[PDB]
Amino acid sequence: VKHLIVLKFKDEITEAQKEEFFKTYVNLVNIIPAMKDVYWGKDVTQKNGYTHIVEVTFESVETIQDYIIHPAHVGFGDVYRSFWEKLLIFDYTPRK
Amino acid sequence: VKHLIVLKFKDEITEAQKEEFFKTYVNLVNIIPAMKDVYWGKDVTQKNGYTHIVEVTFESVETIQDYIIHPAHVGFGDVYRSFWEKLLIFDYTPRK
Ligand SMILES: CCCCCc1cc(O)cc(O)c1C(=O)O
Ligand SMILES: CCCCCc1cc(O)cc(O)c1C(=O)O
Repeated sequence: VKHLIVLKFKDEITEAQKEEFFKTYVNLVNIIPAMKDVYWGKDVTQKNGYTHIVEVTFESVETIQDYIIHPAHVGFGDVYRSFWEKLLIFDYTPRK
Repeated sequence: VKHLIVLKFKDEITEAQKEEFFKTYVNLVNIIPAMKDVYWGKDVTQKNGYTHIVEVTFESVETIQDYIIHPAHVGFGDVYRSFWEKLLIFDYTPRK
């Protein structure tokens, strides 16, 4: 199952801060059992004002809750939630 | 590079139609050289009213244009564009 985050940063957040934000988020994989993998990226096309995408892999929808209530994720939010202006969350199983 | 589509269908579109829509879109990989891979899925969490996600792989941002102007993609849009109510498009390179 993929946990997909689409976000916009507040205008005051700097590039260095954004880098630190994603570095810290990626490193949660090592701390949170339920998180299997993380990739992120910045939209280059600007067709739509979301700018960044994060893809997180889980074994199942069930274990997403394990991540949600994990002190490390709660802690990540407690430190960084002032960074984002808007976000969208999706959970789905990629298929053909 | 990943070409990410987030969409909502119009209310009148049926499940069978949605299945046919994605089946046809997935099969474009065989027709359009620039398209390397496609996955799609339906959001189960409904936390946000986008419902579906499509992930398309390209070799580079440059070749996304090759896809955009390809008669098969233009043709796909010509047949199915009345199906969607809203969509968002992002192009990014997944990284850590
Ligand atoms: C890079 C964004 C990480 C935090 C994203 C987030 C924010 C929030 O306010 C509530 C959530 O359930 C989640 C999530 O499911 O991951
Ligand atoms: C499953 C949605 C396929 C069509 C998505 C689309 C719609 C549109 O109106 C303009 C576009 O440039 C694209 C695209 O880049 O793929």
